[PDB]
Amino acid sequence: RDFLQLHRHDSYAPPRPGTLARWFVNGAGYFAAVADAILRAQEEIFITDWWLSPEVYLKRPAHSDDWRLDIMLKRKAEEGVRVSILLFKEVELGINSGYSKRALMLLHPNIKVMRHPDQVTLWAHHEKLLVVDQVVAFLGGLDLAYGRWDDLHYRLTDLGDLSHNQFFWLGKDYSNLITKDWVQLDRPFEDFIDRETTPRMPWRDVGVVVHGLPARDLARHFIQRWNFTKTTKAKYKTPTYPYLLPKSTSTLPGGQCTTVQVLRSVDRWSAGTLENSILNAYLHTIRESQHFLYIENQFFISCSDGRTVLNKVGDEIVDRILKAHKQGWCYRVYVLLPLLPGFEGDISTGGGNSIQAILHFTYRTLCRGEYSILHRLKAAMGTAWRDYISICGLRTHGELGGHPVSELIYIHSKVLIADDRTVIIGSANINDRSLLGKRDSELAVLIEDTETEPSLMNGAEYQAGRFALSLRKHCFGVILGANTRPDLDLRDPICDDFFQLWQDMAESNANIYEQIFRCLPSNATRSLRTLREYVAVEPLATVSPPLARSELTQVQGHLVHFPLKFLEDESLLPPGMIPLEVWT
Ligand SMILES: C[C@@H](CN1CCC2(CC1)C(=O)NCN2c1cccc(F)c1)NC(=O)c1ccc(Br)cc1
Repeated sequence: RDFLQLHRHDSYAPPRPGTLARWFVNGAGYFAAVADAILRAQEEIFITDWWLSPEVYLKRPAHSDDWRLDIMLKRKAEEGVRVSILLFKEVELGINSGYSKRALMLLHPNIKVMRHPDQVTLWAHHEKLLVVDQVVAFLGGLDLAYGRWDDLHYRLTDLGDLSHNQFFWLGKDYSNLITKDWVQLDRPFEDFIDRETTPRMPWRDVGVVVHGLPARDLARHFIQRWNFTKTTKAKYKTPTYPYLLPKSTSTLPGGQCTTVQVLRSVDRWSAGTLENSILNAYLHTIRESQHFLYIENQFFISCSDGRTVLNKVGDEIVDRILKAHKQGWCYRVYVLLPLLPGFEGDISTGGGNSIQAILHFTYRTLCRGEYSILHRLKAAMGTAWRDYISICGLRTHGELGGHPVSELIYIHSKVLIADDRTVIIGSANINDRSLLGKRDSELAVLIEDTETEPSLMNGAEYQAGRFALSLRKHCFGVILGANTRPDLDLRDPICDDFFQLWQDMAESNANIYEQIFRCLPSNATRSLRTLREYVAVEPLATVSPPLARSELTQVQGHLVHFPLKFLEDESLLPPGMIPLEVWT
C-alpha cells in the first residue's frame, strides 16, 4: 500500500500481511542476528541509535576482532557497502556521541554518520534501528551499546590479544548502571568499576527482526530522517552526505508469518511531520483486548491530569479492568517494571533526584492519588483489584566475595502482548516523552498473528497466535523459573490457578530477598527516616553466608512483587526550576 495518505492508527505505514518476523528476548540473540545480517549485507546498512558503542562485541566470548561491531562495519564498507548512521547528539550525559561519530567515520569513507539535534532541546532521538539492504530491519529496545548483551543466565559476575579470553563483558561493557555511570568511553577496554567487588546489573530487553515490506517502511523512516537531518546544518548539506532514496519494488533468520505494521513517534523537530501512531496502537490494543495484557516496560508514567501527564494508556487499562469487573470477565493485566530507574543513585540514601522524580510519577500512576490505577479500581471493586492487575519486578542472586549478592534485573524491554495474538515491540516507553510524538522520536511494530496454535484461555480451548504465544511463554518461563520446575503449566495465562501461582511466587520471592539481602526498594521503608535506620543494619547475606545460601534455595525464578509502599510517606519531588516534564 501507499504513503500518500495516513493509514490505520494514523500511521505513515500500512499493515503488511505475510511478513516474516522473529522476536528476541535479551541482547544475546539480537546482537548475534544483527552480526549475521551485517555479514550478508550487499548494498546498504542503516543505523539509528540513542547510544552506539563502536567497540561492542556482537558475539561472546570474544576471541578476536571478529564480531566486534566497528570491525564488522569496516569490513563491509571495504566491500563497497554504504553505512549510514543517525546518532543522538546529547547535551554534553556522558555517552560521548562525538567519540562514537569520530571512531566510525575514521574506519572507512563508506561509513557516514550524522548527529542530531544541534540545537538545545530536552528531547532525544530514541529509536533503535538497523536495516540491511532495505529488506531486513531490526528494531526494539536494544542499542548497539555497552551493557545491553545478556542471556537467560543473567550473570551477576564476570570473573573468568583475546584468543584465551573468558570474559563475556570486556572493559566498559561490565557495568552496574545504578552504582556508577559510564566514564572514559574512548578507553573501551578499561574497567570503570571493580570487577572483583561490584556485581553486574543484568539487562533485560526485547527486540524483533522483520523482513520484506515492513523493513522497507522502517528504511523509509530512516531515509526521511536522514534527508531531513541533512538540512539541519551546513556541514551536512555538502555532497559528502548523499541523499538516500527508498527501494520500491520486489520485497534471513527464522521468523514467523504475521501481519506487521510499523509505527513511530516523530515531530517537526525530529522529522518532517507529526505522528503518534505508537500511542494510538497502544490504546486500541488495550480497548480491544479480550483476555489479558502483558506489559514489560522500562517506565510506567501515565494517567492524564490535563497538565503534567497527558497520555491515556493508564486510563484505558483502568477502563478495561472496570469493564471486565462489570461484565464478570476473567481478565488479567501483567505489568513488569524495573525495580529502580536507570540512573546513578545511592538508594541507601534515598536515591538521587532523578530516581525520585521517576518514582513520583510512577507511584502517581500506580497507587497514589485520585488518578492512580489502584485508587480508581479500589473505589469501584475493593480488594478484587488484585484479581485483575499484578505489578512485579525482577531480581536475581549470585555469589561474590564468598557470600551471596543480589541485584535487580533491569527491565529495559518495551513490549506489550495481548490475548496471545498481538504484540507491540519498539523503543517507546510508556510515558509522555516516548508516546506524545511532540517529544522523543520512537519506533515500534504492531505484530498481529495470522497463524495459530492450540492453547488454553481460562480453561477453554483457545487458538493462540504463534508469534505472540511463543514470546509470552518464553517470557513467563524465564521469569518464573520453568527450567527448574518443569511441572509448570504455562498454556493458560489467565486462569485462577496460574494467576495465583504468579502472585504467590512474587510474594514468596520478595519475602526471601528481603530476608536475605534487605534490598531496596522494599515495603519495609515507608519514609527516609525509617530508611536511614533500616540500612544501618548488616544483612544476613554477609552476616552468615551459609545460612543466607540455604534460605535462597527457596527462590523460584526472578519474579518479585513491585513494592507499592516504598517511601510512600515522602513527597519525592525535587525542589526545582527544571520543568517536571523532563521526566514524564
Ligand atoms: C536506562 C538508561 C537511562 N535512560 C536512557 C533512555 C531514556 C531515559 C534514561 C529514555 O527512556 N528515553 C530518553 N532517555 C534519555 C536519557 C538520557 C538523556 C536523554 F536526553 C534521554 N541508562 C543507560 O543506558 C545509560 C547509558 C549511558 C549513560 Br552516560 C547513562 C545511562
